[PDB]
Amino acid sequence: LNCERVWLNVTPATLRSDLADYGLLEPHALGVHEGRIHALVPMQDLKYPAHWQDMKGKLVTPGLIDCHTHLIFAGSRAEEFELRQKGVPYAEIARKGGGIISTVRATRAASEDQLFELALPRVKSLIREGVTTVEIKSGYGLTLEDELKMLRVARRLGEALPIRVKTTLLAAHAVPPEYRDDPDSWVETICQEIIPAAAEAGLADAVDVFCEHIGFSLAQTEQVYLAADQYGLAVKGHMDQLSNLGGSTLAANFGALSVDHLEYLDPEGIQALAHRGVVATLLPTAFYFLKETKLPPVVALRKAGVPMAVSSDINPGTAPIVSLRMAMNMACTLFGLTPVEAMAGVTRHAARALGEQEQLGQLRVGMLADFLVWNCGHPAELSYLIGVDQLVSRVVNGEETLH
Ligand SMILES: [Fe+3]
Repeated sequence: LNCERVWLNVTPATLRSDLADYGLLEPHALGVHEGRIHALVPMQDLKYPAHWQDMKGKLVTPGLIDCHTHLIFAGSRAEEFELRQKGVPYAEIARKGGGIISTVRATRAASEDQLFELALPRVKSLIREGVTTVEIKSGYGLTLEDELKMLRVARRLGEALPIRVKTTLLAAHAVPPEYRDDPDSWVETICQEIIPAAAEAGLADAVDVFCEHIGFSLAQTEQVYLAADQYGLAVKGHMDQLSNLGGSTLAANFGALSVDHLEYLDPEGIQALAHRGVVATLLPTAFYFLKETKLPPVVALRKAGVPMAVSSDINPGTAPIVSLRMAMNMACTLFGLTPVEAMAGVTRHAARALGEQEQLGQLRVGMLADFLVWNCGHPAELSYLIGVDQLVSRVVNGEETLH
């Protein structure tokens, strides 16, 4: 079996695009070579070495992927939240510094080393849940130096821990205080300085925008995308979360990897996404914490065949929950997804959302060897039972990482 590492007797939920549901197969032997799945052979065709690990029929799935997080940040909005729960009017909270700006001030003030130290434990929670690839965004700096410093912390995390990290420049998350009366000059700084400096330093894998009434207009959004294109950077966007400005269609035209939130996505946007092969990313935890009532158009997205990814949206003000599995559970409960859709949402579709559809998310020969051996019987459990370590083996790039 011409490869150096082999797992015997694994029951694979391949999650192959061409196989129904979970793509579950009879017991197999999984061999890896040079960080890639080198062979998948039915145990019945075999009858070890000795360093060949026998999983004794335990379930194996591709590593989990959560394609939309803001897990890098400093400060705490817990007290602000408490003031709100107590009845203190939002206006009062705001004038004293509450809101996203609060996170921005804390993050700007925090040193690169501090942000790294603050992010370590957050990533560790995802790791033990089975997350092998995580996407992390900037957007809490709102200055060239602070945006790039966040991207660097993200790069550091990937080097320091056994996990793949995709970085996303999200400088247009909000208009910084210094540009309050000049929203349009902030856009130019992004296009002519921040994106360029980020690209030159190889710090951004993609560019993202918060297209919203309390964010950036469709026009301002188009500006960024144009700049990202010039430096050969992939794009994506935060859209239709609170309102529909037509951002989803625009993103689709630019060949956006994906569009996130989608609470207010319309029929035309859906057609666009389906045609351009854009991934629709559902962020149920944010929907929950914000007590939103307008549900994303899941039914229409399904009818149109638009793949839906599921992610945690870990962030200080909107989704303070560091768990991808909780998000899967909420996608099912709040959005009506099936456990199988949720699973595909954190593997196959999440991979595509990050432009890694050819390298991750499925147990196919030739793709990266990122998989997990669980102690639970069926993959449906991954969306059901939450908060319990259940990994027996976590392999990234062909290597055991659990120890
Ligand atoms: Fe987000």
